[PDB]
Amino acid sequence: EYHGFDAHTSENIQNLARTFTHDSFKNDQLNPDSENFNAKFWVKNLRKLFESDPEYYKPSKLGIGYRNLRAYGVPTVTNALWKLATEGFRHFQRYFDILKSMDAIMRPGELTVVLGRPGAGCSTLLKTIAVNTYGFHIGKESQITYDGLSPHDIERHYRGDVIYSAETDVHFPHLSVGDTLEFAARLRTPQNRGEGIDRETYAKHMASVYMATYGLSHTRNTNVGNDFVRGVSGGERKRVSIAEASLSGANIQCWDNATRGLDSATALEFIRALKTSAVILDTTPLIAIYQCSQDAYDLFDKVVVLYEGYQIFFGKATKAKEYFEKMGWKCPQRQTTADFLTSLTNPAEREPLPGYEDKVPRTAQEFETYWKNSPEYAELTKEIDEYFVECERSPASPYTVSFFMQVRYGVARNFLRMKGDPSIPIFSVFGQLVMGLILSSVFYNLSQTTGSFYYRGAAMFFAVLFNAFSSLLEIMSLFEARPIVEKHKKYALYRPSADALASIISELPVKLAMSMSFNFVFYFMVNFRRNPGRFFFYWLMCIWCTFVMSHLFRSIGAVSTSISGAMTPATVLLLAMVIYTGFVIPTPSMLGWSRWINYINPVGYVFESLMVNEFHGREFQCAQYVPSGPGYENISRSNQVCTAVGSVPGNEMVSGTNYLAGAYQYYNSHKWRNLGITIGFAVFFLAIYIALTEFNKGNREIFFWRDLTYQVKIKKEDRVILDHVDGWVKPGQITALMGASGAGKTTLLNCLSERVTTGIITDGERLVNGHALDSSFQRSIGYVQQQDVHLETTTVREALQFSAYLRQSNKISKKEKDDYVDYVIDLLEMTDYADALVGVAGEGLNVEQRKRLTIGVELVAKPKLLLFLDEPTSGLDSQTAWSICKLMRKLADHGQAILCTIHQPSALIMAEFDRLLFLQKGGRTAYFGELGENCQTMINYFEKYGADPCPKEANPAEWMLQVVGAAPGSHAKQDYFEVWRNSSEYQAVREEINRMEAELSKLPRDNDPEALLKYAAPLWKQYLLVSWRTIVQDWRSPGYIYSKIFLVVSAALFNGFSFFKAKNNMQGLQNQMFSVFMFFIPFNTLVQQMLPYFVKQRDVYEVREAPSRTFSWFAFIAGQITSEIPYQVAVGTIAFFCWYYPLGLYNNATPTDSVNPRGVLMWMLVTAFYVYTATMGQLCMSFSELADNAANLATLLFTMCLNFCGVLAGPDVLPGFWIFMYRCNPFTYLVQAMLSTGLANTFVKCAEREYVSVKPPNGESCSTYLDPYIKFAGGYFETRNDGSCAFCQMSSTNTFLKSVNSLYSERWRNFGIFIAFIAINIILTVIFYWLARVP
Ligand SMILES: CCCCC/C=C/C/C=C/C/C=C/C/C=C/CCCC(=O)OC[C@H](COP(=O)(O)O[C@H]1[C@H](O)[C@H](O)[C@H](OP(=O)(O)O)[C@@H](OP(=O)(O)O)[C@@H]1O)OC(=O)CCCCCCCCCCCCCCCCC
Ligand SMILES: OC(Cn1cncn1)(Cn1cncn1)c1ccc(F)cc1F
Repeated sequence: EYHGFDAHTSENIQNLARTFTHDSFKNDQLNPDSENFNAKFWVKNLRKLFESDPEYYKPSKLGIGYRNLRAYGVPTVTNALWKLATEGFRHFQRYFDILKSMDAIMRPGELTVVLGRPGAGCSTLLKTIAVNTYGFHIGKESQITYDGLSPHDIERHYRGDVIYSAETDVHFPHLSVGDTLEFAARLRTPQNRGEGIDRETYAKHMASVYMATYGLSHTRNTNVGNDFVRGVSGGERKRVSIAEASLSGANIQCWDNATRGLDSATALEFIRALKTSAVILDTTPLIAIYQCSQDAYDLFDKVVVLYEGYQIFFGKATKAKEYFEKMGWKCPQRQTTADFLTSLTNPAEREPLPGYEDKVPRTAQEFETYWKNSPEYAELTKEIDEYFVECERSPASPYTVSFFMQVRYGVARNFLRMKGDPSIPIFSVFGQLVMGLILSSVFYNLSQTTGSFYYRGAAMFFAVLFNAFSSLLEIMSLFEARPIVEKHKKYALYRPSADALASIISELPVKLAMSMSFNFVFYFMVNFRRNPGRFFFYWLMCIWCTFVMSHLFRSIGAVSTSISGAMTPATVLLLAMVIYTGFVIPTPSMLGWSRWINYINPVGYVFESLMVNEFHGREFQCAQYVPSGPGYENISRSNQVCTAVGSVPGNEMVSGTNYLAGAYQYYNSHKWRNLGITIGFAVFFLAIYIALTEFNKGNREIFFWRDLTYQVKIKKEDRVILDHVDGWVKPGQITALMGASGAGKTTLLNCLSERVTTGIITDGERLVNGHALDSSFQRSIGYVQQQDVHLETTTVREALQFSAYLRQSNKISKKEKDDYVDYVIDLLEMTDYADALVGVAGEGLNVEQRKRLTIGVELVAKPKLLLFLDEPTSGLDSQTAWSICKLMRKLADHGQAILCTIHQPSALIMAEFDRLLFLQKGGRTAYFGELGENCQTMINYFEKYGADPCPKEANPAEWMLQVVGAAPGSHAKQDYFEVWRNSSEYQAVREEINRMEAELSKLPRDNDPEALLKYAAPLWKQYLLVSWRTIVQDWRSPGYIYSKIFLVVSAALFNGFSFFKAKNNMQGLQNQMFSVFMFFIPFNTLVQQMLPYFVKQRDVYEVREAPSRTFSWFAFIAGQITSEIPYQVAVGTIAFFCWYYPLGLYNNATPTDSVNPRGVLMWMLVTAFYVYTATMGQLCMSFSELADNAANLATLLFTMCLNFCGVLAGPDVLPGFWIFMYRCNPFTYLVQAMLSTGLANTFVKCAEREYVSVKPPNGESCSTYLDPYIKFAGGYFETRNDGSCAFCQMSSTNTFLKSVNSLYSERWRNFGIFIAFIAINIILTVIFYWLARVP
């Protein structure tokens, strides 16, 4: 373990120094070989000497002195708009004091502790000391100095010497401790003149020395880890944070609750590390702690006590107790001094001494007045004034290395991070390769005739898209590494711009690999121009396109906070760019209001360049001459003409240049200009991204058990976890259950309540009044978990009412349930915040309120037998733990039987329990019985069986733990299990259990048939309640429904008004088909938005509501499925109204007088599409754990469905292999139904550019020459007054609809098929969730 720089640590440092000085080999106190060499002096000298000393003033230590310091500071979805308007009006155009006058001085090498109750201003004080005043202001009368410097000097020039870090250890999970510390050592090492010593080896030696100092040498080559990623222990992560902070050159270090959620054995090591840093490296550590042990308190040098923002004492930690006792306060026996000082601000505690009850401060003002009047304050003020006088009498860039060095080190660290977790690049490259192969399969081997003119247009449109979004997932790397970048900026290590540049540079190999793997396959599987130069130009254009898109995505993400948050507004922009690339709406078809968008579209130029490269200067063999068929068997080719935009009469080949000029209006003079435009766009977006990164940042029945033995299978070997345990509980008694780490107290608690998912019971038996456990036991107990798992939107009253309704017997009327909920609220003292939203931990109920709500949720269910509590007091400050203990005592007084597991309690807390069950290592009970007054009886047990007498001022818990040798460094005289087995107290317990079993059995039973039911409420009631709760939670979510509405409305309006009043020419029909195709894009964003709110509900249900048997899994999954339907239906209605009418599709129904039926069918189709989106998202999420994986799988399946939906290529051109994917596609039928409903049964009028000139034979007219063909195939013609006929190949939209395999007579059937698919999804969900999650 860590014992704070013992002799062997000095030996290790001496060996390291010997190795370092021998490596560079190729006074007495600094020679590792010479005797009388002290590691402390070597470590101190390493930082200053053995490196060049810049002429700039750089302090090696800091201390802060200040006087007169004062700091002060100033919903559903319907009302969200009103709240936003009010907030904006407030933005357009009293004082609540936090910290009152304070005076203090902290010198280097002294560890300081800020004591006080929560909300007393300790965190604010430590923020002020660390020049972190953001969010409030300090008074102008306050005199603050840092060894003669100024707060603004520290803020701007000397940033990084003073650091603040409170509760979150932000590290890279997959980076080893050695690498993490080497990075800081390298970045903090000055360069200047490196002659005489290598910088790399010096940094390595410094990192190794600091690892040795903080006892982290054994953690080298081990991943730092995280709460999710496994790595070093939680107590080692804190020491890693300390080592990194001290290695970067921080002198003043402020921590708030950095030890929160740590056991005493590890909090003590944290304080020991802080003390070691203070004494060896002359740092100034300040810590704000709420649960401090006596051993930890013995390490503090100075203490500052805060009472509602008033500093009531500052001085040596060994004199606070005497000062406050002289004030007239009595310290209760067996109370740690830290707890005494903290409780001296609690009216419930803080009992005055006898005779001092009349003259003692009672309010914060009186305490402050006493402190000011005391001689200690006078001495402190004199010392601070002298320090100020001494300081008065006697670097633009806080960073150390140059920008190039910062970029280089960032690139190296990013490469190391990729090496540690190489899953993402490999997955991205393989996905790109596979999806490019699949996409090229449909476009395989495009022919050389004009029949490919469309497909060659589509392929090049989908190549660019594939290159555009290939780097979309890299944005994730921005969000993961953001907190670490902010921390290292606050440490004055490197700038955010340097990290951005390093991130851009590091993924260039990945970008190149993806580009090669996709383009090389695609350009050749899809038959494009085979010229090597053409391929290389295409590759260059794709490379520049992907650079532009990557920079744009990075710019968008630099000002975001979440993937869905960035995708909601960015989806509209990306859809607009995709639409105006130049293929969906060719330039001739673009409207006047939107022709400007194409000018500022970075992808339109790429598409134009690629199309020019492929088509210009190319001749395509004609595939279909318009006059042909049975009536035209032998005619001259002079009369015929090709069916293409640029076709020339009498020509057997069509030139690519004419087709490009006519259809798209692309020209070869723009082939290279577009490259320059794209390069300029890339540079502009890169500059914007860097600028944003730099700037935009910042109970009659009795339950007992006998001989309970419990074993589990570990490494294919049986292990005994519980060894013949026995005991009981009785109404009105609290039975603490304690033991060592390996005592298995938690295992005993879980096994008693039947919450263990493994193991078997061998010898024991659990009884209720002597009767075995029936099926009604699980519903006759309450269980309060350590963690508080509640929905963030439900109110306290609603949270209690849900449980009361779903867990109480049905015969009880709703009024009785509400009355009991009110009674429980009154009992637990929640009337003040009965209607308050639970909210998140940071904003909402505090820890005590959340724990009270957790207890109440179980109480309202009316447990009849027992109330298990899993560590109720753990993870709470002394006062909140005291309050919870008093609440438990009150509950016991009311007739409840309580059995609680207790971990590391204080003497006062332990004195409140009625009975104790103490477990040794291996589940062996050492003591079971009443602990008497002040734990006296328990003390009277061990002392009477050969144990050292308990100290008069020691905590009984710690003493009894160390008597049995459980505590580290403690020696047990003998195993106390055998002592307990034959002690005349085990005999009493056995006799009592036997008497209870023999006697209580005679009592008449209370056999209630409803008790023997798995769930209290019927299935339909559970389903209805769960669905309504989910609907309300979605409605009250802050910005979810509005996000969906905004995304859908914007996308639908843009799509509708891009094709506003679309004309029915030959190109207009294709444009409208691709409009329908693009109507489905918001699928991915909707799924991503919706999944997290399913994650939250699933977590809440499975963690707590599943074992409690509140409702069945079916009522959960069906409720989740039903919750989303109404919102999707409303969204689909809005989208249909925003898209159908702007396109003017109703005009296609006027000729046949079928406006209403077709409109109704289209509305149903759109709403069904949205419902299908929701069902598919839920299906893909059912069997997966993480939401990101479910979203990715849904996107992949949607892409596969869209590829083979019949738009890009019909079944005739699709390879026979993929035909099944064309039939099993839910989207083929949807697209066919939509197209047939919106386009069928109307006329077609060709545009001027689409008419093909036909020269009739000499001595013939247009009609007499073209009528037989018109009878064969549709179309019409016009006379151009020149002798030629302008022919249009299509006269009715039915021809195009048949070309796309869409029929107007099969719309309804198609619709039905789509509905079937929706049904399937739902069914699959209800099955998959059972297979993957239900146990
Ligand atoms: C960290 C960032 C990393 C980014 C990656 C870095 C990338 C840097 C690359 C720098 C390389 C720059 C090369 C520029 C030199 C162009 C010289 C041709 C200029 C020209 O102009 O060549 C026109 C004809 C086609 O022209 P065309 O068929 O469309 O029409 C004309 C005819 O070519 C004809 O020649 C007559 O014109 P000229 O006599 O030439 O003036 C007239 O004929 P007609 O009008 O009567 O038909 C017409 O103008 O190019 C052709 O064939 C094919 C010729 C190769 C096309 C580009 C070269 C390939 C790129 C290099 C490598 C690709 C990426 C590199 C690796 C990627 C990742 C590692
Ligand atoms: O990524 C695609 C293009 N694509 C890639 N392989 C096959 N088609 C598919 N896609 C992704 N989500 C939905 N469809 C795309 C990207 C953006 C876009 F606007 C359309 C579009 F088809």
